[PDB]
Amino acid sequence: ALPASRLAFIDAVIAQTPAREDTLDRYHQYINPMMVDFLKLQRCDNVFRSAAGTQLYDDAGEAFLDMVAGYGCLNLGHNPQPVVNALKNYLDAQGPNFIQYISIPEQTAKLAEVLCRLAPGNMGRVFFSNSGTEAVEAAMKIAKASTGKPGIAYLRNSYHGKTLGALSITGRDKHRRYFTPLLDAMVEVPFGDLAALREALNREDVGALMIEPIQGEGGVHIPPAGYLQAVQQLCRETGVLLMVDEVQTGLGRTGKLFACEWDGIEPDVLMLSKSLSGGLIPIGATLCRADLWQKAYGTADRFLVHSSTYGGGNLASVVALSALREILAQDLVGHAERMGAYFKQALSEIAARYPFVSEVRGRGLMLGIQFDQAHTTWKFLPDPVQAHLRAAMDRMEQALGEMFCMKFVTKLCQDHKILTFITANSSTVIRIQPPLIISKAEIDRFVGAFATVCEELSTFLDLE
Amino acid sequence: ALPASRLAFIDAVIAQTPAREDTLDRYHQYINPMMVDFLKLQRCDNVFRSAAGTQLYDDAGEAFLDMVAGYGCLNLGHNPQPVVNALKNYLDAQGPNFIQYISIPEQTAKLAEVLCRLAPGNMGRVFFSNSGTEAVEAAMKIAKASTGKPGIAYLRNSYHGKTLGALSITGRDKHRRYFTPLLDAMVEVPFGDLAALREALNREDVGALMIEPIQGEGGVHIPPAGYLQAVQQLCRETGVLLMVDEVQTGLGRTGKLFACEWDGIEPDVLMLSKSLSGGLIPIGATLCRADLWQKAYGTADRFLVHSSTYGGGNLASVVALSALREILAQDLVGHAERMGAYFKQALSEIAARYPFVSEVRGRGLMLGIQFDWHTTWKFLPDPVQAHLRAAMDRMEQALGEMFCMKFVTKLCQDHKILTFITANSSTVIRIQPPLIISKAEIDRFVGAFATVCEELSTFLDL
Ligand SMILES: *Cc1c(COP(=O)(O)O)cnc(C)c1O
Ligand SMILES: *Cc1c(COP(=O)(O)O)cnc(C)c1O
Ligand SMILES: [Mg+2]
Ligand SMILES: [Mg+2]
Repeated sequence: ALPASRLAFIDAVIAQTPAREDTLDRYHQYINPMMVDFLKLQRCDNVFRSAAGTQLYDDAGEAFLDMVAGYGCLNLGHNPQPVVNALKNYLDAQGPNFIQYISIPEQTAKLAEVLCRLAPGNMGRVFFSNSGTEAVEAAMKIAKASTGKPGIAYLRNSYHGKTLGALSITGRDKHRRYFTPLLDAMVEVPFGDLAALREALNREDVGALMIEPIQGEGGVHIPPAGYLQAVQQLCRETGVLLMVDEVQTGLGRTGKLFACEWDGIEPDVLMLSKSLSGGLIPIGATLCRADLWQKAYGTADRFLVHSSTYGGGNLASVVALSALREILAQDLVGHAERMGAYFKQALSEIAARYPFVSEVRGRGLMLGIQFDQAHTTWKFLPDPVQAHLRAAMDRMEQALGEMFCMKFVTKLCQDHKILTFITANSSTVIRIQPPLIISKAEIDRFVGAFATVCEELSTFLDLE
Repeated sequence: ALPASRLAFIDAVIAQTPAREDTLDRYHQYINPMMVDFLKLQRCDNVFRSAAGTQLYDDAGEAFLDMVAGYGCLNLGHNPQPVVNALKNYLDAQGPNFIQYISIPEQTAKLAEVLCRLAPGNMGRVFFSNSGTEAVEAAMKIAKASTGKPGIAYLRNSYHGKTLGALSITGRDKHRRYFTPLLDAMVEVPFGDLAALREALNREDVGALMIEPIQGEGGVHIPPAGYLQAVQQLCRETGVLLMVDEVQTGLGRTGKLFACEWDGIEPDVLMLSKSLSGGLIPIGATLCRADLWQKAYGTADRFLVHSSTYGGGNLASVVALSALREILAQDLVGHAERMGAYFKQALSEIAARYPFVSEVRGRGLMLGIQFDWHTTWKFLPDPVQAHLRAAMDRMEQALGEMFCMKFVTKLCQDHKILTFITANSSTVIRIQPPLIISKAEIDRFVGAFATVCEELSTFLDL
């Protein structure tokens, strides 16, 4: 009946392989009770015990096919062995890690050289951070410090991260709603609208523009035919920096090492994260022209102005170096294109048999599927009560659209053990974002399950 | 040429085993040439080949003693083997990593329960992020959304990170000046000042206050005798959240598992990072009261509003758990205290022997050391006089920057010891070693510091 010591408590926690229920209890208590209740509600409250390649294994050992791939940080799949080996070996060699501001980091130097030479444009500099949002802040500050102007234009339905800097150029109200006011001088331009973008970019206080090659968390929209290039030229016209967020489209995901390659876009600043981790170690990178970095920070007061405690550690860089390598050795760029074209075709063929399935969009292995579905006593209710009931019912109607889409998510997980999800900005687009190592066998299996699910929901909408 | 394929290029870089001179070049070119040039200057432009414990080693095997410790993320030293083992083992077991938003992560779950058990106050939730600045940023967001008020008070000379949100509450101008304007409704309040504080805390605009238990980049100042406990009760008085950044002071650095302990502070929101990585894997943590989280996020629309791709991955959590375990298992908090007291004393003995060394401050192993033709001019245009005066002065300050820095160079070049100067202040040398430091290592450094102290007195005659 006497209490354990701290250490014994901790020892007993670390060492235990806990029951799934106890893990579910623990999250619920100490992390996010709504998240738990939600997955339980969607009947996808999984506890994964192991992972390899395209598979996640639960606590009973059952396998799941992972089309989320950690929202895009798993291009190489779960636990890729060469990346794993690279990491292990570095540690065995007692390589130094977090020493990048007290000495010159050997491995980070390697990655910087590599990234710049592979990057599009004329990148000469890199700052290393630990995440997407952080890599975005880094670009933001470069824009600010080199131009001296505090403004940045962004496009509606952009997603650039959730730190408040990044949030200020994130074109989606559901994410920004609660944190007003954000930063002044950022400008939302409607998407694909170029005359409007001339207006925004002429503005005295605007130094830069931030775009994504394809908007991801904004429902997988490839820009129109001439847009990105026009944007590029317009930015040259106006003296504005072109800043390209490739945290999501980068590293072979759209069928090119960089999505920029599709339209010959030459950024002034570029942002990488997600899969640069090798799905192992958090990492971000921000590349820019050497001469911009010069205007930003090439002064004795300025050269350490932006810095990061973890950012640029040798370890992460060892990992990334190895991740990149594997993307290249395994022809995953080519696979993404090829398998990507195949998947899209195949899905489209199912989607043009179902009116609720509207469209299949994307490039390489970045895809989304869009759905599209759906007296006196009253006279003498107060107007307030009537207005309130009207509005609820309105908003409910729309939510009924996303509930339909989540119905897909749930059936795939529950009936077919396939993990998919929905994008953060739109809740009406299923993301389809497999690891790039994905097989034809696996693709075809996804195609059939999805046909099964359309075939079932069509019949549920038929008993009405 | 022609040019090499992308693969063979990468493979060549990977395979190469570069000379120290090539790394520098490479870094000069692609990362930060000012930094590289700086280090040549200080004569501390090392490229380290391995590291273990308190030791860093170069191309040739030469040992340096590490008084910087990654700026506080290495309480356990370089490559602590239990932590390295846990990592390797989780990888060998094929543990899933970044699955925290598509499923329920088991290891992360554990870490959150532990941290809540160990945290002071009554912490009931945790959000995992990837760095210090990101955890603050998550503190700021909890504050904004639980209260609905956009403003946060902060203390002058505070340091909370370099992302834009955090920087809006970092009270140091050398860090903000280029990136104005920052976020609105954030009030800087002077440090030590209760009335300035109460004043600010009463604004209708302000929902929270943020503080460090010892200001890190502001010269290692233990706050005055009753201040923190008063702030806590001021925050209660006013219904303003108390938010404590223990990024630097947490995990044994000051001789208590959390520095809050020294003054029985009970935060509403607490931040953690740096040493939580065990020096391996970037990680951040933000803890709050559960009723706070409910207010901020406990709804259908709000429960996923704050999130992170990497944040809350199993791997980092495994590492963090292991490193916690080690701090506890090796009595490292007591060691910091005990070793800390001794180090402080020992440095005190020396500095009373010199007057350019004014003060030695800190608790445990968070320490700092403080330091201390007629007509021609006449007929110069006024602007000219005003520019040469302003410069001449600004140098005045700078001459004392260079004095400290000289001490750093000397420690490095002649004794192979690494130290630095705080990020906000330049006239304070940090002494912030891994908590595994030994009495002997401490003696070696005290001795070195004495040697240098003299050779800058002797040289401070002419
Ligand atoms: C995911 C994402 C980010 C932010 O990444 P985090 O790592 O979550 O910070 C930024 N930009 C884009 C385009 C993204 O997809
Ligand atoms: C270093 C530091 C931060 C920022 O940490 P990063 O991980 O470098 O972002 C925040 N708060 C305090 C008190 C710190 O010392
Ligand atoms: Mg259709
Ligand atoms: Mg003295």
